[PDB]
Amino acid sequence: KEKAIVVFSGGQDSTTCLLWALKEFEEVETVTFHYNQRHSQEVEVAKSIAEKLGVKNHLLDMSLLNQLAPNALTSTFVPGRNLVFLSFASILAYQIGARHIITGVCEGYPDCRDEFVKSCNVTVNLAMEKPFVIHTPLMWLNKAETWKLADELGALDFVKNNTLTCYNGIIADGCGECPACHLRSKGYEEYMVMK
Ligand SMILES: [Mg+2]
Ligand SMILES: [Zn+2]
Repeated sequence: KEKAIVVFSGGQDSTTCLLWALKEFEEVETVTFHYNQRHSQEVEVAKSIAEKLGVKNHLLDMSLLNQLAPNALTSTFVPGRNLVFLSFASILAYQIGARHIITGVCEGYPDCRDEFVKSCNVTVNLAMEKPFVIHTPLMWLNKAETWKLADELGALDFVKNNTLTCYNGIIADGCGECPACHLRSKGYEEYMVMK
């Protein structure tokens, strides 16, 4: 029960993490990363969803990161972009006075794997002489288990209706086409059968 910063995006996962963090700590603030798009539906939904439950939100533009993109160095993939996110989130946690850094990451990409988040935690700590603790509450949970959690927090429906998962700005049960939707839906259904 101290101060916590949640890397928030408004998706099923970061939202569940926030709800989670809200019950674990006294103070909880959020951070949303955008690539120069205060107007994006994702950044907006997130700000909405944040309001809905107190918690200050901080926006951060990470478009400078795109300098490292292949095209800019003369493909749009930039490796270890999660290193930077957690790096920044921890610089922020420092200023804002939080010791805890919640994130929805969960092993795919090497910088989403559990050992990387651990090495990263050590690094930020040495970088700033602060006992920072990075929490990855969804690390060993699958989609259906992520719903299961939300539900154990009593926010199943909140999450179901407000978060943005679809790859087309369509809130909740988006297009019902894209991967995201299928994965989110199959997870939901899988959790319902294990009712
Ligand atoms: Mg998310
Ligand atoms: Zn979709």
